[PDB]
Amino acid sequence: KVFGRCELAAAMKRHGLDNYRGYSLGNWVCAAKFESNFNTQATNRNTDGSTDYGILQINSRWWCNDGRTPGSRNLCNIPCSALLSSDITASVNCAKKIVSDGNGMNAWVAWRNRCKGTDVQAWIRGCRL
Ligand SMILES: [Cl-]
Ligand code: NA
Repeated sequence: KVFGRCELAAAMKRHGLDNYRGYSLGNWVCAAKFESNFNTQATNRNTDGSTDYGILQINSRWWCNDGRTPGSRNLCNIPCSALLSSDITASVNCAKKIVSDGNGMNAWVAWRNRCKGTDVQAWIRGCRL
């Protein structure tokens, strides 16, 4: 599913991400934009052999099981394919664990390089939330 910007903002708000660990909604929308282009089916292979899955590009090195990432963890206790659903519940719940790990949203390289320090409120401008 390719979400609209405001549609995804509404879903992320409903699932409790607005100001989760102090990150406003705009941070999450900005992150999804530059990770996945708001596409739940997005997958990308990392150099280390792991893969990133879904709207927030969650990595099989640590968070999910995709059956092909040796010596990795599954800290969200889910198959990576759950992260490609039209329903973002699994992505959001796993994201909450990630952002709680100690590094906050720096875990998402696209967030650190493209969203951090910017006017992220722009990502939810116009949206009925
Ligand atoms: Cl933090
Ligand atoms: Na894994």
